[PDB]
Amino acid sequence: SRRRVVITGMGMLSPLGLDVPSSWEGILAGRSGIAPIEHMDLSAYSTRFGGSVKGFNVEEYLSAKEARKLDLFIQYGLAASFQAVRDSGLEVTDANRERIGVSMGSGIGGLTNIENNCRSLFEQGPRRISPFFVPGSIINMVSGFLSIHLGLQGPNYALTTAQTTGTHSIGMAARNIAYGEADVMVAGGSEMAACGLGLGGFGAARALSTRNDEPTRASRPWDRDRDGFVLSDGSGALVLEELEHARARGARIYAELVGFGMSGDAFHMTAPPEDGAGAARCMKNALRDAGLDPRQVDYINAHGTSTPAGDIAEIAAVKSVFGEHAHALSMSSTKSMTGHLLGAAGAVEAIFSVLALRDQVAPPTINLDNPDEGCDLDLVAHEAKPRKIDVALSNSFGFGGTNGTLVFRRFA
Amino acid sequence: SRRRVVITGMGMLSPLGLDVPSSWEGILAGRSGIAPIEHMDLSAYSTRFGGSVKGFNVEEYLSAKEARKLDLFIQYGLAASFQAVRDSGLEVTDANRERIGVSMGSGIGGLTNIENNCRSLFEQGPRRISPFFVPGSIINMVSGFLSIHLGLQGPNYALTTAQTTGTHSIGMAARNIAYGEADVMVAGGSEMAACGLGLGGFGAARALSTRNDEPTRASRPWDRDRDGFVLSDGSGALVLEELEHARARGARIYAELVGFGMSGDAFHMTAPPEDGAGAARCMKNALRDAGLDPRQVDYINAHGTSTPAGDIAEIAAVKSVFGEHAHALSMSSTKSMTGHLLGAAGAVEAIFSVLALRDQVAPPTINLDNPDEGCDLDLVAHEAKPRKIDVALSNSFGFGGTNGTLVFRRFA
Ligand SMILES: COCC(=O)Nc1ccccc1
Ligand SMILES: COCC(=O)Nc1ccccc1
Repeated sequence: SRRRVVITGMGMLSPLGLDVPSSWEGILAGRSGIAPIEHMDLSAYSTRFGGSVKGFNVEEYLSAKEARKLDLFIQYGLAASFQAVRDSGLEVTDANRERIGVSMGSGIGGLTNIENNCRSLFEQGPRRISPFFVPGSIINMVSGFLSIHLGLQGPNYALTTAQTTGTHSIGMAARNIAYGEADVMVAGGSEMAACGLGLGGFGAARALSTRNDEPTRASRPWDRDRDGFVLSDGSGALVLEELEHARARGARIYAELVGFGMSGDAFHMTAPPEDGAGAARCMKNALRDAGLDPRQVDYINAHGTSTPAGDIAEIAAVKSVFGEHAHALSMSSTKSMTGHLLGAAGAVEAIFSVLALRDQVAPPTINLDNPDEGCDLDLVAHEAKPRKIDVALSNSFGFGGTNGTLVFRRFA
Repeated sequence: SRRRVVITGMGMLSPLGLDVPSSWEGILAGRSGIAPIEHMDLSAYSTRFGGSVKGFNVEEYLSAKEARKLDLFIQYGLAASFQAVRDSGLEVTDANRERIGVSMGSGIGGLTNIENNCRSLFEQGPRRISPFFVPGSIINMVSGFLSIHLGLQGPNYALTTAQTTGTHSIGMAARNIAYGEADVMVAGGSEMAACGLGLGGFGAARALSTRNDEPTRASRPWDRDRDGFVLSDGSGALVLEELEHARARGARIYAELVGFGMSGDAFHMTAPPEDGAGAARCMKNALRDAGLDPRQVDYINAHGTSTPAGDIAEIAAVKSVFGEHAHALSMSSTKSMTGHLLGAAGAVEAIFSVLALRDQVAPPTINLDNPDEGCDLDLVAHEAKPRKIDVALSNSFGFGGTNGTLVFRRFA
């Protein structure tokens, strides 16, 4: 047997805003957070735009001294974690601190501060490198720093499963609570890969939209004119909590995390299989974990990256899993608005899945002007769609063919 | 309900050998794998030596054409995983590939790859960045490439918890099996942070021994003259397996994995607390998990990194957990010989811990000439000690106050 897991706190930085309510307001209004990148010369790059976090003030969270030590991806993670802990109302004590852990991940982590330290290293050699360089750059430091600032003494770790990180972090945090290893986890991921190596690195694989003339139109999942994903920055954090623990302290509960699914495609390094066999197993695995028949799913937050091979794989996967129900469920890609936050994607997208339940509204897929061949599902093109949502899936399909699925349900 | 987990295979690259038996011969013979570094110019660096993998032949495992595209940390992880899977004698099939997962972790991952592409970006421009840069450098592609080559469709992920990564990777892989998400997991870690950024970053923090004139005497855990850790390279992989599934196929079983603990110090970003309180909480968690009397523990493979603060803290954690029994058990740091494989440290040390069980011998702590104030336990100074070992415990501690404990016992 098993303990039930509920969402009691949520926090976020996105290209749409500096917290959940402002980001969600963007999602439902079909607003784009995509813009040419400022403060960085991208002249020599085939992509010149993305989702940046706009107007971020780290000193709302940290002294300027402790922020100088930390890559932007750590800052962003800590912001979402702090938002989420505050949102939860949870009081940490000597009595419960050993039962409260953190699992915040990143796809690449401290790329920006690595890039800035290479400069120092080749020009001037090793003596300029900062003392805080290693601890200020490694992925596990969001979990490290948050545990120290808050006195969290419970399972302390970080996933890095590329674009699946946020989904795997939340999912395996849930498992820690379900199986009695913790009563509370702060879980999700953060990403800031908007640096020469990120844009350059993805640019070299021609994985990125090159639609420099219309950055708001670049992210157009399931549309025949899409030409790869948009690179976006930010963070999601949820406070996961055991149900009796949450009820006892009178917490506001958003939704129940009822299921977690993992799988491997075991196919290709970057490209899913045409038929989404992997994503289909992962989804089947998640619904079984939740004890739910596929018919009961109402909303799917797709991966929906706006890559040609990835979007079509997800359609195949859903038709396969849901058969006669695949047209009844609504499925949108919020990346149409936010772009791809990589290891943070599944975190912000689990929050969007939780709010979709709170507000009975399916977020739009904007720019879905001309569906491709076989993209005839309910993809919620252009505008939000109010509707019944008892169960919501969030999907993440990553490099290595690492799949993750979270199943949320209305709580009462 | 919770299923039992055994070790059916192991693999390794270490500074002492290109497999497990060749590494173990060096461990038992009290042999150092620390030497001046050859592959680069370290004259501008405060540390010019480490534990390199010597004579690694990647064409023993992969085509040169694929090897070229992958960072040494991925090559090291795949070689270790390949040895482990071959040693398990497991046959991957359509009947079982869905139940066979992989969790192989790293601290920093493709830092060499990141440094070279950094060199390409600044000296030439973004257009010179490898198309293979991202899939070839990110931490989760040991799990991804392994799954692609062997057809492993099970849970597919990677931890990055700095110097704890290997212990964490293995423990959580055993949770996957314990709770029935998988029947087999390939778990452990790989590290190749021996480049300008790694040696420089850790130098910047003054974390590294500077004993360039006697590199084999540098790593001296608990010795009064220790001046920091020795940076080393390699990989550890184990096949983790549900017990009945092991019995069902007549698998050779090296030992059983009975216990796993985690905790946060919640103390400092890089310094362990002087009393070892977080380490203590972790080992108690692990022992309760294993259903053990602390006095059953015969051998501890210590973190034993050869830093002033970390070493003293381990004694304090062990004396606090084990009381008067702390004097009867043998504790040793094989890092005295291998150096600190960082993210791979827990994986190779989990293997040493298992081989301590098979051969009934505690590996020595070499260079322990003058034990420090309070380091008055059986630290197996100088020479291997053949002795009764029914239970072995492996510790790892990391930046972020992140702790991991693995408990192995003999299986009949
Ligand atoms: C070395 O590659 C650069 C990069 O941005 N990598 C990544 C970032 C997030 C998710 C997956 C991969
Ligand atoms: C920028 O960091 C360089 C590095 O090697 N970091 C690390 C490697 C292994 C474990 C923990 C940290």
